[PDB]
Amino acid sequence: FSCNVDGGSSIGAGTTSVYVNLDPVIQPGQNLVVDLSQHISCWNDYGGWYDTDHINLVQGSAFAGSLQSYKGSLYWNNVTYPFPLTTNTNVLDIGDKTPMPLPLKLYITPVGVVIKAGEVIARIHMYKIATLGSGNPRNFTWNIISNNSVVMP
Ligand SMILES: CC(=O)N[C@H]1[C@H](Oc2ccccc2-c2cccc(C(=O)O)c2)O[C@H](CO)[C@H](O)[C@@H]1O
Repeated sequence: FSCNVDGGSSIGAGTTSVYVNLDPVIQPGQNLVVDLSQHISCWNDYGGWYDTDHINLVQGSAFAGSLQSYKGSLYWNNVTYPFPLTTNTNVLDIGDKTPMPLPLKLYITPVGVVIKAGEVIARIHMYKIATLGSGNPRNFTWNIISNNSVVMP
């Protein structure tokens, strides 16, 4: 099982930065939408649904400290959860070689410069396990980072 960000190099595990464009100006209590399907894609390294991969997002995934007061929601594979995640999400199953954009969207409600360019706004923990043998479990963390400043007069 592997993933990439913006069509980049393969990722087997670990923490990866995910840069996203945010609305440069928002008024309280305006809502920000972050479509991560436009950045993160994953695939089965064998294909043919031989050793199918099973992916879910993990309890504890949340906004990044400085934004710990923010309210939000996390859409994942046909279900919309409250964010930060208080439970593990449903399982998405991957068995094709062709990259699958993650069906993943983050809805943010903030509670001058609100968010800094280069600032981690959220950390999404993703868990993988396959079908054959032990399934070779692996952990991914997607550090969502803003490409631009977000202000709020
Ligand atoms: C061990 C291991 O991950 N098995 C995976 C297997 O991983 C690979 C298969 C072929 C080439 C490379 C990898 C690969 C990718 C990333 C990390 C590692 C690693 O060493 O941990 C291996 O892929 C299968 C279907 O995708 C299952 O996920 C199975 O559990």
